[PDB]
Amino acid sequence: MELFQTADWKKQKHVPVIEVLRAEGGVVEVKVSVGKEIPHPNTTEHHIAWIELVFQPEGSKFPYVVGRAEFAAHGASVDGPNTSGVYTDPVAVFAFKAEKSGKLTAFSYCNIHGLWMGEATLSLE
Amino acid sequence: MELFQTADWKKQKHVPVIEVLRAEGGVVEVKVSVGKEIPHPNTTEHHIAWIELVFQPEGSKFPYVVGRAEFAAHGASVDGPNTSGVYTDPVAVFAFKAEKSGKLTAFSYCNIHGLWMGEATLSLE
Amino acid sequence: ELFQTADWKKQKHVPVIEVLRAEGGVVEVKVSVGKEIPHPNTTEHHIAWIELVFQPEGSKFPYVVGRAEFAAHGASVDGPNTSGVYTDPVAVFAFKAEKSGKLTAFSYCNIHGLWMGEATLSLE
Amino acid sequence: MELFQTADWKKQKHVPVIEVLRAEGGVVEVKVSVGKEIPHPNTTEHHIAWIELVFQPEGSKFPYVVGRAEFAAHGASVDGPNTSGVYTDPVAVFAFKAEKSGKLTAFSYCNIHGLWMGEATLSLE
Ligand SMILES: [Fe+3]
Ligand SMILES: [Fe+3]
Ligand SMILES: [Fe+3]
Ligand SMILES: [Fe+3]
Repeated sequence: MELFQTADWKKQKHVPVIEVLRAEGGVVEVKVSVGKEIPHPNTTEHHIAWIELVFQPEGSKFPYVVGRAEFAAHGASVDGPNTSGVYTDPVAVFAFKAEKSGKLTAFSYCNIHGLWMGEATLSLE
Repeated sequence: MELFQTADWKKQKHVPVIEVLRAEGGVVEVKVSVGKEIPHPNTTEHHIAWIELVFQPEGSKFPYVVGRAEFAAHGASVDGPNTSGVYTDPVAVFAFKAEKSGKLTAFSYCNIHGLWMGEATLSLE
Repeated sequence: ELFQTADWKKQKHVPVIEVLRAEGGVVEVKVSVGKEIPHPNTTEHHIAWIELVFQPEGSKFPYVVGRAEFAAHGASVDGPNTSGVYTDPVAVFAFKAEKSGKLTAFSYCNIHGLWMGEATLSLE
Repeated sequence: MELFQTADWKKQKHVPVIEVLRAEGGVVEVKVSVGKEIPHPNTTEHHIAWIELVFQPEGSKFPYVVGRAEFAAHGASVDGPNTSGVYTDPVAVFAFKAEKSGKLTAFSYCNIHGLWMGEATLSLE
């Protein structure tokens, strides 16, 4: 009974996609988004709420949470749902220092379609 | 008396700095960071824990939280403080649909130096 | 100012701070929005979070104690207000304090902006 | 494997413990804590950062996040680690409405001992 669903991100729009933008000299930038190939809805009633990034350096006994991004605006206003003109898209950039290569894991949440995860390898050298 | 401290970011390394990077297809990309000009420490004992971004479109009576970024790694491990080699930089990028100009406000928190605020204008026309 | 501190005629948004206990520095604080008169909780209108800050009397800086997010507002694949799961905007923060001082709570309504409440923590 | 470690909370104090305080007239209150019977340390260098509660109603294909509590103070101050006098206990109370019984899952995080989970049944009637 696994809560964190996984799939091919080219076929399933809910999967968080991890992209290593740079990993030069211990300086790391990692972009994570939901709906890269197929866009996910972002309305007052249906949206991605957050992405969390976890990094486990090779040989490390435990993983470390790198950070978490909340996407809080989804068009709600006093004029009703989907009227504010403000919608936060589910994409986040995490910049961090690291001394070793390791494993990246991302988790994301859709308010109606449950929890999701994805993985990538971080190579420094 | 205010909880939220403000200052010249050229002199003070705590003020969150707001940078509007791009605006295409109805989406705006806003980078927020602490320590852009003068790096704030990131140790187990002393670090920026999060940044939160708020946007109030012109003509809107209320502001909207766009999002929040937590910076969760600060070097802690079973081997002691500042030993994990993983340190999350206090920088975030928020992408959000916006249709109007208005005011951006960013809040940030240092675990020992209290709460901070920065402001900028989003100009769409 | 972004942080509103006074309620309207019919709608209460100001976070209410209650010190449940405080013996020997072992402290429990309940923060709520709309405990007497409920604030709406729908997909379209809800309190999203409460954050509690504490500044001990001698401290130059305040500390965040904690933050509670209220994440369920009834949305499901069957549509809004069909999940039957709705998180009330109430939190209990338990913490150690060695000194008296000032409590500040912040909260956010997704359509009614940002709010601030204040109370004193007295240990003796 | 899985990033979320589990165990008998009586033997492993990292495991989040779910206590259903009430579950009567649609009205549910649930206490979740780490270190219920055996306290987990709370120091600047080593502490529980957050707990997240998840609920999946019987017959619901997807789980829902009920809420998330962050425990942000760990004694840090301008005078050094473990000097502030302010430490947030990793205990949270989630009050929520439910229409059906189901499965509660809690997630928690220790800054040095990785990610943890616990489970409990919610019976309404
Ligand atoms: Fe979805
Ligand atoms: Fe600082
Ligand atoms: Fe409201
Ligand atoms: Fe631990």
